[PDB]
Amino acid sequence: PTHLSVDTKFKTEGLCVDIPGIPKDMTYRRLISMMGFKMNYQVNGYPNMFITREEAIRHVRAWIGFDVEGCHGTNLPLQLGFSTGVNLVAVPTPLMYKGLPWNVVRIKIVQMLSDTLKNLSDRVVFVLWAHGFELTSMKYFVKIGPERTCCLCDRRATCFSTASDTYACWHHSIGFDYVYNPFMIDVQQWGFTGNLQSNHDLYCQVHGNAHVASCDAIMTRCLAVHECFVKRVDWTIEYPIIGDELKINAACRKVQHMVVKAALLADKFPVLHDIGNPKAIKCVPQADVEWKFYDAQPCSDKAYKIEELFYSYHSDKFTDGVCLFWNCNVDRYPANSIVCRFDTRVLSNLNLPGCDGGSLYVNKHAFHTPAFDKSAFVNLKQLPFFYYSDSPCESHGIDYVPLKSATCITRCNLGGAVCRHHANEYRLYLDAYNMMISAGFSLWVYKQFDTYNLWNTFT
Ligand SMILES: CN(C)c1ccc(CNn2cnnc2)cc1
Ligand SMILES: [Zn+2]
Ligand SMILES: [Zn+2]
Ligand SMILES: [Zn+2]
Repeated sequence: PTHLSVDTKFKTEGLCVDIPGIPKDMTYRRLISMMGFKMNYQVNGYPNMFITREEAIRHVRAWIGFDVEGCHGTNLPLQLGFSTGVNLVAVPTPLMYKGLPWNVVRIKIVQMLSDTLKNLSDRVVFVLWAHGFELTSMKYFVKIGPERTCCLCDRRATCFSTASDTYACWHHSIGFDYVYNPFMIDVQQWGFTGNLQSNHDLYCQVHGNAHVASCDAIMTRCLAVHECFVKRVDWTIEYPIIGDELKINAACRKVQHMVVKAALLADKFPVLHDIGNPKAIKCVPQADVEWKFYDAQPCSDKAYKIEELFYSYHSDKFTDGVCLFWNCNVDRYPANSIVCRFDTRVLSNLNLPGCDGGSLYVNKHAFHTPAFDKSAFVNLKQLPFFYYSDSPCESHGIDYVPLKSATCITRCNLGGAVCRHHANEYRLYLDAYNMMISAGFSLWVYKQFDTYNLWNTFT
């Protein structure tokens, strides 16, 4: 049991307003045939256009919400809406395009999907709240057949061109007119009462209903993300490497060690309360401090309330020493904190739009993160960049230009001239730091933090 059986039943009640008289008894096999597609008894990697919820979750980067609204059914124009915010009008003869025939609409669909997905996924998954017109419009821009490879590379084929009779992936599809072997899932099969807007609005106030197809496409994908990543969580699902995952993760570990080590040296806290991941390890193993751990899994719905994490009777005195919240999202951080908080607004191939202002951050595992909120940090300040090292000044073992920097906190810089080793380490640390920041992470610290206190740790 890996793929969705074509003989599985499909509930058709949501389809009967656009398609009156539709049989109540229906399989995916008969639905696909009714959509104008012929599977021809083929064992060539594409057993069904539709996929399971488990397969959709594994391919969350490929999700594109899709909706079709009747403008006036082969006689009338159709408004095609996508979760990218695009609306196209197809004439049978928040971006809103005027009515055009299918032969040009399909070229725009291929360009839009290719630009959106080339750096995210090897496929497209159309996320539907199926009412009928969207299923019957697929024959006008989709072609199916055996699984194929790109004509210019080793990636799987996602597009087809009638002009050249060739196949291409999302990276090599310029000028292609058909979406090839797309996947789809109908959210209405999951068991819901009431319409799309009433189910979506139970969990999200950020997406409105301006009565255009793209608004429904956006709400559909949002509801699907809430169901699969907010109310249900699975950290055992692995996602492929598509960008700077390894560098970002290594940079995060370097920055955490640096910041925590310097905070402990500068203010000499007798105790550190490490709140977050139940699998956390001491990020500064040689620090003198009393290290105490408190378990909290990553919150995927609303940020934790500091009153619930800390109160209801542990050192109990979280006010003693310092609190470390490394990706532990809370409503309001205490004044004595060191914080790393992911900024959900960041634009990247790792960060996908999420539910109710939140974002789905996908880096090895998928983490739905509650919306970034500047008021969470009212008791803290932004942590400034700095590099600290007490390691000996010795090169060992890439040409040089001497480093001059007020933020290189080393014995050599205190003594007037940065050594080659600390200049190389400073530049590598600045690169790791910039990588973590640009990935979306933000760093905050207690207001008394001052790197001027680190210079006397060299005596
Ligand atoms: C912030 N913008 C412009 C952005 C980011 C990611 C994606 C891809 N994932 N998606 C979301 N909704 N449909 C597809 C699309 C747009
Ligand atoms: Zn290719
Ligand atoms: Zn929403
Ligand atoms: Zn040095």
